[PDB]
Amino acid sequence: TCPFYKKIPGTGFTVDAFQYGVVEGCTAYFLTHFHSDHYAGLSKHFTFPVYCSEITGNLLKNKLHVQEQYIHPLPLDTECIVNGVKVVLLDANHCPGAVMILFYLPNGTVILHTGDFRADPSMERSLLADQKVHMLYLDTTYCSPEYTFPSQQEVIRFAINTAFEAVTLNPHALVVCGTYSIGKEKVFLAIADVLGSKVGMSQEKYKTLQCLNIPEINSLITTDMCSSLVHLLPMMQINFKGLQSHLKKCGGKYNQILAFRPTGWTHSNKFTRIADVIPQTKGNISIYGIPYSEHSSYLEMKRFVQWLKPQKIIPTVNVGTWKSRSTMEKYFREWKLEAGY
Ligand code: NI
Repeated sequence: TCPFYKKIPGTGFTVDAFQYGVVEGCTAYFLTHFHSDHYAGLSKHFTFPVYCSEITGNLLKNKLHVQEQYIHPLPLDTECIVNGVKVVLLDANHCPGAVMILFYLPNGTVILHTGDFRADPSMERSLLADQKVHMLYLDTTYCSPEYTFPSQQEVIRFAINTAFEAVTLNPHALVVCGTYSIGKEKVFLAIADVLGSKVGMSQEKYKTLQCLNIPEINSLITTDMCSSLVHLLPMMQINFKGLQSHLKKCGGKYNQILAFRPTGWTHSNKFTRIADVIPQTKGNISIYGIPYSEHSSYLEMKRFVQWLKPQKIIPTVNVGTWKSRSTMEKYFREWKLEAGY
């Protein structure tokens, strides 16, 4: 059944709740972003109102074929009324089109649902600064102190410097980048920019990127693989067998592959700096796992919550085990006692 952490009290609303059939009492279904664990269940047969960003609504129309009449896109940073309730969508610093949602309940309670987010100090100057938030529905993906990772900027600097050096030493090297969802487009776009290439990809993935309102996108991507020396492949193909096979397909244009897997966290983060990352190599193929995150680190999450000072926190991630739920509740109490709210 629909879990309680997907329901907004005092409303008929649900968030990211499309796989339970008709949720009894739901008048509006919000979708925070276009990732499959969140949209699971939507299709051309859905006939209830879906509220979302403009970019998420482009993907629902073009990739899932949801009918236009049920897609209700809202502008960001704008007070809107939905079924009698004031709401605001805020940028979540996750993937393209991802939002956080502020609900202003008729009784005076204010609720923030973060969706999936990577907390940032810039959020402390949005419309969130303007009133008190009583309840926080929080993306707790990396809510443990072992989860450190570098800034997105540091990781892209590493990637650009590594690719540029490799291709300048060997003009016959191909760069490959893995993907299995939207998000992390900076990785492949920044590498193609330094190399003076467009990124080549499948027709399905090009269609997906043409929904994202990225500026000058027609100048950066292509379905012509032959004209490109940065290829995007399914994350599943980023291994020695898959990459050897791909290299055969390129008809002797290339004699070396340098590949990137933009993982979330990996336990080499506890020991190793970004400066010191090394690849796995077999023959003329090298694979780099780079810690490019679109979720909060522990410290980023802690700073946001100690700034916001909510009265009640409802985790939305890692809620399936008692040991995880108890650990998270212990951190929330520490943060509150340290900061004095
Ligand atoms: Ni997500």
